[PDB]
Amino acid sequence: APAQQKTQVPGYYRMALGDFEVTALYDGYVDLPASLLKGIDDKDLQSLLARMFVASEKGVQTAVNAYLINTGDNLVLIDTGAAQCFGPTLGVVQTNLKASGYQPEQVDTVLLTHLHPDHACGLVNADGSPAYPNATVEVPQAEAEFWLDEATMAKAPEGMQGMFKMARQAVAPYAKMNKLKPYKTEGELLPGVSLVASSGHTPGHTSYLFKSGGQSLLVWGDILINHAVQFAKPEVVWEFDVDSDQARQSRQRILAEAATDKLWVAGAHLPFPGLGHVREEAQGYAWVPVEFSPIRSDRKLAAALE
Amino acid sequence: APAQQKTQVPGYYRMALGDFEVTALYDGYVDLPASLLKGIDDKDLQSLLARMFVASEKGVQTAVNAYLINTGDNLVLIDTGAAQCFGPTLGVVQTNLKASGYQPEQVDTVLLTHLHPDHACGLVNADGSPAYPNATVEVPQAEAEFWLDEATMAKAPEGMQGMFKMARQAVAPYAKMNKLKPYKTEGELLPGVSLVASSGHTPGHTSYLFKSGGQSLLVWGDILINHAVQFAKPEVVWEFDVDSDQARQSRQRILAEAATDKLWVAGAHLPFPGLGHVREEAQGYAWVPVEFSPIRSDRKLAAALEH
Ligand SMILES: [Zn+2]
Ligand SMILES: [Zn+2]
Ligand SMILES: [Zn+2]
Ligand SMILES: [Zn+2]
Repeated sequence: APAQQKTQVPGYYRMALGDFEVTALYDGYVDLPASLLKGIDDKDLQSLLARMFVASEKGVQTAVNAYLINTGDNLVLIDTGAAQCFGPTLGVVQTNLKASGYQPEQVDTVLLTHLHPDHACGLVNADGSPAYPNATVEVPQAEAEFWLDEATMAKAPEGMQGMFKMARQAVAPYAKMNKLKPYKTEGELLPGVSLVASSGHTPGHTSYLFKSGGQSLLVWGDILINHAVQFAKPEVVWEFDVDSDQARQSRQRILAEAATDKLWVAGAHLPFPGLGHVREEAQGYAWVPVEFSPIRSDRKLAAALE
Repeated sequence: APAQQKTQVPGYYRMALGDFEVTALYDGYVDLPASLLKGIDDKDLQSLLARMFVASEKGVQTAVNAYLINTGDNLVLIDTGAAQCFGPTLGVVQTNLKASGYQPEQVDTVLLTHLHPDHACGLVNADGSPAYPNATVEVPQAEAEFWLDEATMAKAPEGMQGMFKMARQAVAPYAKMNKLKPYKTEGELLPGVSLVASSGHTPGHTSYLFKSGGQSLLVWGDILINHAVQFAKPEVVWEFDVDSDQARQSRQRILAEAATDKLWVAGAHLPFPGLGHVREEAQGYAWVPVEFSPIRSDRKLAAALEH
């Protein structure tokens, strides 16, 4: 037989949301120890992982996703992956953006759910230049007043200090060209996009709601880190939630609303493309991923059946 | 904003199975009516579809998948898609095989789960030439004795005879160059592949079990058509099962075995890439799709070195 090709399909996936075009972008993966980075029983944890056929031991392989949304008026990127801040298994968001047929120069707006390295570090090329040189970076103010504050980094423990530095470094090239905007709760950023506060995981963690043609998409950030356990058991928390209790409360609220409104979700650490719906179950919730499809423009003729 | 790109990512997806390289190939989709093709209450049906966020009305959009497995000894393609036999929403298997980095000339074996047009028509190019010119086509004997038999075709319902013609046309160019091989329930065809009989959907319907490095993949064909209802209720039948009773039994058996032995499944009408596992639920079963991942060579090397 001939040589095995090996290479994986590129990490982009296209979906229509009304008139908006969504392109999910894969940053890569990180192996995360199931151990702690948790809040429940070891027997229950392994049982929940096994039923989703998720290997732990060597860690739970976890996706990192970003979302590119073309509304017609704006080309907006929601989160940016990790570049090389978390090692060589990540940082492929910009290459998947290009593979998907876009150019980073076309991005006019970057929305950050929060300033963790796996969301912000992709803002910057390896050589220090801004990855999206024409974009304005919108960061939640609470998120900015936390990670970008000098004393706060100093009164912080060593194992957390690097994340402060990476945040400062991710955002710096945009601050220097006056392209950094910390925003407050008021004023809806772009036509068709509104804010959904979801603090806890970080102090200003924010989810973004896109609406077009009667359809809704919540690009929710890090509401949840492990789909196999935290949908069934939302009470389970993550070691690196800055405030795990508040993060838990945001998740419980967002989970309930998403389930009852039946809106689309785009989740940064849900299996790529990270697009789908939340369904309420007997005890907790379940994740229902999109089924792979070309864009159904022909079906878009619900428009003539009005 | 610039113009929207609109185009979808190519329909191929790579997975490792032991030393084997699996490439799932998308053929496209077909909208199938939820009704008619079923065996339970309308209301219960819509409820099962709705809990998986599947729209019926305008019909259930259904994927058609084929599977390319590089065993090291062989490049074997399991099923081939529909070509243009079912219209322009299908027939993309070969272009996806090319996007995945292979060329159709490299395929030495084509395994067919059954001779339905969405599985066998991809065998022939638009010009009439064989799509896989160097390949031997392996078809289960019971499948050939049914679909390729003239008398059987003659006495068959008007609505079915098109499938008979399509089957014959699909297999014709390979039969001409003596590259058409009907095989019996016995004999193993290639190293690493075993037979799992699963008749019912058609009389010779056959599922293929690939085994490497302690891991197993069942390229199962059409034992199941709608993931949202037939995992949870496998007794629900499909209108085009030639023998629906027998199809139920094969489905029940195959699901039970897949769940207990934790086989990977490659499923022709499951949402692309159609790769994943079957889990036992309180009522019936559930489909657990593979998570998108590059091949973990590091993990595979580590496992081999440790023991
Ligand atoms: Zn985070
Ligand atoms: Zn994150
Ligand atoms: Zn069939
Ligand atoms: Zn079929």
